[PDB]
Amino acid sequence: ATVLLEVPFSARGDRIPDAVAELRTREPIRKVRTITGAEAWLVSSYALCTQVLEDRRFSMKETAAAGAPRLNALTVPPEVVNNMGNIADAGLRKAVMKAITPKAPGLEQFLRDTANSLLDNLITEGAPADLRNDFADPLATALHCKVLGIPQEDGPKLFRSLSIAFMSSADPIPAAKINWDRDIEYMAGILENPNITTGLMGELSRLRKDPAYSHVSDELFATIGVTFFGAGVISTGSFLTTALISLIQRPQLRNLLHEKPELIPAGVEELLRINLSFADGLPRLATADIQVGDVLVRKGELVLVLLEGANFDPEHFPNPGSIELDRPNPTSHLAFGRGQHFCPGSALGRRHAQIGIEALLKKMPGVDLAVPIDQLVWRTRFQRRIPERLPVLW
Ligand code: HEM
Ligand SMILES: Cc1cc(O)ccc1C[C@@H]1NC(=O)[C@H](Cc2ccc(O)cc2)NC1=O
Repeated sequence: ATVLLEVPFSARGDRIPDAVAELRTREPIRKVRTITGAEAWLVSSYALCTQVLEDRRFSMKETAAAGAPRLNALTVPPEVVNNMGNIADAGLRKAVMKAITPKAPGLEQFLRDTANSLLDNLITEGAPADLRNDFADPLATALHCKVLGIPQEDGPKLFRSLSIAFMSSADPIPAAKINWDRDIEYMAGILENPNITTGLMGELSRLRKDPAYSHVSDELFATIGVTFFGAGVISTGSFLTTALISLIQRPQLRNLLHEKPELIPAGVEELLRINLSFADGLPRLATADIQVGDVLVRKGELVLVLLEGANFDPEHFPNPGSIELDRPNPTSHLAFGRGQHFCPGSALGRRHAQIGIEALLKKMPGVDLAVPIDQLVWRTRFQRRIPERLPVLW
């Protein structure tokens, strides 16, 4: 006698389980059990993943409803699941999206300077170096302090909330509320701090005192800062970390991008496509009865959109495990989602990874793992897949 298939399948972020391909072929939508004990529909083909993400009747905000089947416990207030919707309703979407583009004057130069300084420090200390804790994550943190307009020295403390904030837990997490409340208090103080005049928080601080926004809540302004810092830092840091592994595992790609750095954007796009940083499918709750493939999903049921299901689907990306810089459909992957909730930080995430990789390949052309790849320790019960340390030599 066998139990219902459990998700997630593996916390390892360096390879996709052979099981995903068998599942996509045989049952591209099928029932699974989540860590909470709830049942859910796991969707694993490109066609069905796109269908779900483009149909707003599969709702993100409704996943936070009391009594719904859950992928994991909330680590944020329930109203925060609707964060982008609240931003839009407050009239703040254009201003927020403008503040988080990589086009702001000096931002890209700051990123390059920061990456080079981090790498110089590692070279001075000598191999082995930890490219997650001493490169990718500090680069992500520095970037988001700059984007938010907050002091660089405040980055590390905000960062240390994230190993709990992005847990994927069966049960509520007491530490998540402690850190959330503290970080909200911090951002509320930032909005009242007259020295904060640049970046996203500088812009929100101005709009907060503009008569057109006088009824927008101080809670929402603070929440934007906390959530954009957290989502951005965890997403860019984790993506860059696992992209570096994928590059290290491919010496000839590493050498091609070192020799022809103009190919780095196309390389980053393929690294995004094959990336396994999202540890769970994207959750949606059905608000109606909806046919998805051979399954009639019923109102109130949980659907999980498996990004690597779509992104390794050979019907859409032939030879899907191979990084090919000349695909005809290179940005059509789902690494940033699709539809209503498409990632607002997609351009910034691309530039973070492009600049980080360019800098690493220039400073450490001989970069290689300093331990056998099986020795990487993969974080469990987390919303991202990441190795606890990434030891390299060069
Ligand atoms: C490579 C880096 C990144 C990746 C791979 C990534 C991935 C994603 C994905 C897949 C979603 C869709 C989630 C869903 O539909 O359920 C998403 C949404 C989001 N991302 Fe990103 N992201 C990245 C960088 C960033 C950055 C830099 C920020 C902000 C600074 C950010 C903020 C957000 C926010 C706020 C949402 C929710 C948007 C909404 O609900 O409409 N992300 N991200
Ligand atoms: C737990 C948390 C702590 C934070 O500090 C910020 C945001 C999350 C939520 C978590 N993060 C994500 O990257 C995606 C996409 C997403 C949804 C809503 C959102 O506001 C931002 C992003 N979904 C999530 O459920």
